[PDB]
Amino acid sequence: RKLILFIVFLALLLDNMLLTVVVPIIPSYLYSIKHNENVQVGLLFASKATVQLITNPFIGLLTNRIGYPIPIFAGFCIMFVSTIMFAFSSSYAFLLIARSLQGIGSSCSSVAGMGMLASVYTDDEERGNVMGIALGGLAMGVLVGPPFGSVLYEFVGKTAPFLVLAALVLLDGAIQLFVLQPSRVQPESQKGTPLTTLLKDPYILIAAGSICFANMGIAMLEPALPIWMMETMCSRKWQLGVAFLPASISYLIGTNIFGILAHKMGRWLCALLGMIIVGVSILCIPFAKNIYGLIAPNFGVGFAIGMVDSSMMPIMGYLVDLRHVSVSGSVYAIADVAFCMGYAIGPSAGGAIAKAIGFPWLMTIIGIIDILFAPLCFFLRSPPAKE
Ligand SMILES: COC(=O)[C@H]1[C@H]2C[C@@H]3c4[nH]c5cc(OC)ccc5c4CCN3C[C@H]2C[C@@H](OC(=O)c2cc(OC)c(OC)c(OC)c2)[C@@H]1OC
Repeated sequence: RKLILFIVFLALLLDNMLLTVVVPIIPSYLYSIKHNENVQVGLLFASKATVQLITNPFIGLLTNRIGYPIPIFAGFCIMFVSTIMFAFSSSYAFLLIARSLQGIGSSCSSVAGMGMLASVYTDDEERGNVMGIALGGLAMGVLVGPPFGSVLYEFVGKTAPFLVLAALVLLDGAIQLFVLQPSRVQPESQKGTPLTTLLKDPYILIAAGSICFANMGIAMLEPALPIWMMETMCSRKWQLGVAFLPASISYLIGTNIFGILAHKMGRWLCALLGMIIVGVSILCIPFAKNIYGLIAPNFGVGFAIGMVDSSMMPIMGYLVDLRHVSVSGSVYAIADVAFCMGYAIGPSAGGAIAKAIGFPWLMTIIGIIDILFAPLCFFLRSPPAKE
């Protein structure tokens, strides 16, 4: 069980690291190779999220039939294929294919690893701690990703970060042989309430929408910032990923503080404050004209997003416990749908908005939306039960 937890933690870490390594590399690479680009990069970045969203229903149907280890190993293989294609491709179509494949492997590994964790551990006190440790590998991967890719892209070329990540994925796949023996076919049983029934509830809609908008505020920022940083003639040496580093660190700091402070303060008020701070900070991003000017707004963005998430995940758990037949994975299913929809709508519309009216107005619109959604958290002050 320790090895399974480590395997799932490392799988999520490598998935998010591969998702975030391309942020400083590909936009600058496609920007340089040219010398409508915004829309192309937006579609390239949103393809992974939309493919993962589409694939999610068809992975549960596979785990319900052949168990967890086979889709886990298939996810690892797809991750290695995507990593190699990222490493060696130099064309837009191949990069799009590599991004799309990452969605299939990410869905496979996330759904099957989380199910395996939620089913192996029988004691709910142990299961909660285990799933907290494993799900924390996503934010650690997001933190590690950008600076590593930026430094290796500046100093030892574009292929090196992806080759190193491919080696890590190979090591994880070799660990799978020692631990799981993916040839094992296992049964599975379905419990709880179907997701489509939960999404019909307006309160779960409020919480999921808050999370979706809070994370879309940076889903749009991921492909657009490395192109807007060309206004400062910014180099890649300790700059293109270190620009995103403060948000990654502040997310961890804010989650650590407010996962404790929210229960005392109130999760609805905590989420409302987080939404307001997110809006204000992404409004304050465009006015910076130096790399040192992005430290405060990115820190605010990460801190407030961590505040919103720490306030909203227990809120969703409490809501599904009150209103429907809850299971250990319902909160993760709702949050994953919210994240996928946010990261799919973000870049796709952000590219068009940036082309039409520019990046500062894109950030202004997103900040206004994130501020205006905050008052809807008042409906979560005391939600009633249903017959
Ligand atoms: C698509 O998403 C991700 O890439 C992950 C991150 C999303 C977002 C983010 N992206 C960035 C990209 C950057 O590029 C340079 C820089 C900074 C950021 C930040 C800072 C803010 N934030 C950090 C990451 C959050 C992660 O999600 C969880 O940690 C999580 C935890 C849970 O429980 C503890 C869950 O279960 C309820 C759960 O359910 C889905 C998810 C999420 O994985 C699903």
